[PDB]
Amino acid sequence: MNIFEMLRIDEGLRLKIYKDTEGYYTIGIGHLLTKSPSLNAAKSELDKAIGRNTNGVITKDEAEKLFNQDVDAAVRGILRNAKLKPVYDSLDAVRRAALINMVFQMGETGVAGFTNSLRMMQQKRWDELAVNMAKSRWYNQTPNRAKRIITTWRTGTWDAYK
Ligand SMILES: [Cl-]
Ligand SMILES: [Cl-]
Repeated sequence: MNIFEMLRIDEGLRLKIYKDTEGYYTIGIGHLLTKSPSLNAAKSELDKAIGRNTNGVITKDEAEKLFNQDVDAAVRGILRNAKLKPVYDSLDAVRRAALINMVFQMGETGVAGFTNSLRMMQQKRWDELAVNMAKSRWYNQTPNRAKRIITTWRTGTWDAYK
């Protein structure tokens, strides 16, 4: 298992524009197009992202290209973030994937805000962390995914994904 396989499981793959769990226009493997309410606006973002007139549909290869770019941006994002980098550097390989996943989903800014959690991550207080992370809108809105991530943090294995 690796970061790509892990996010592919969490996000799924869709070739037509769709609304995420928060109602925003998305496509491919969890690629957010826009927060805006307008489909046309979303179709314009999509064309711009892909570089052609898509008509709201892309190919698997295009979805994977967006995914590659997205994962790379998440990692680089983490590494450039003052609050995130030190956390990431302190972790083992599986947990680094968990952090990447979270950042992919909620953005650098969202994760960087789990202040108390970040501290526990660094102190490697796994059990405390799992409890603290569950007290969040994030966990209440997408509990199954959050449980998978939390177990990952708690155990340091890919068991939740197997
Ligand atoms: Cl893009
Ligand atoms: Cl869920």
